[PDB]
Amino acid sequence: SMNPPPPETSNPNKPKRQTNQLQYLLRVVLKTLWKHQFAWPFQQPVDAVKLNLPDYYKIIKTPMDMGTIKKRLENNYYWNAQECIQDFNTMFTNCYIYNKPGDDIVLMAEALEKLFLQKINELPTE
Ligand SMILES: Cc1nnn(C2CCNCC2)c1-c1cccc(Oc2cc(Br)ccc2Br)n1
Ligand SMILES: [Cl-]
Ligand SMILES: [Cl-]
Repeated sequence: SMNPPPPETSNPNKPKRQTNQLQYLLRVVLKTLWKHQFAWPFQQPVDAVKLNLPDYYKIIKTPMDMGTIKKRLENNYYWNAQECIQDFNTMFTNCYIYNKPGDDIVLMAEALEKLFLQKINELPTE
C-alpha cells in the first residue's frame, strides 16, 4: 500500500505503567496542545494518499502524530513519561525533516514545540 500501517497503539506483550506523569501528559499536555489552532495537521497520521504525498514515507521512516500519542496514553501503552515525550519529539522532528525552514507547517510545529516544552517544564516531580 502507499500508506504504511499506522504506528501501533496496543502491544500485548509490552510491559506498561500508569504514572502521575503519564496521566499529566494526557490530561494537561496532550489535551491542551490538541486545542491549539495549529494542532490540526498533527492530530492524525499523515495520509499520503489523501494528501498526494508519495514521497512522505520515502523520507519519514518513524512516523508519529498526536492522535497516536493520545491513543497510546489512553491505552496505557507507555512505560514512562520520557517514552511519550520521545514520541512528541519524533513528531516535531519529522515535520522539520520532510519540510523546509519557513514553510507554514514548520512555523506551526515550531510554535507547538515551544508550547510543549513549556508544559513539560511543569511535569509533576513530587
Ligand atoms: C504533519 C505534516 N507535516 N507536513 N505536512 C504537509 C504540509 C504541506 N506540505 C506537505 C506536508 C503535514 C500535514 C498533515 C496533515 C495536513 C496537512 O495540511 C497542510 C497543512 C499546512 Br500548515 C499546509 C499545507 C497542508 Br496540505 N499537513
Ligand atoms: Cl502501573
Ligand atoms: Cl488525494
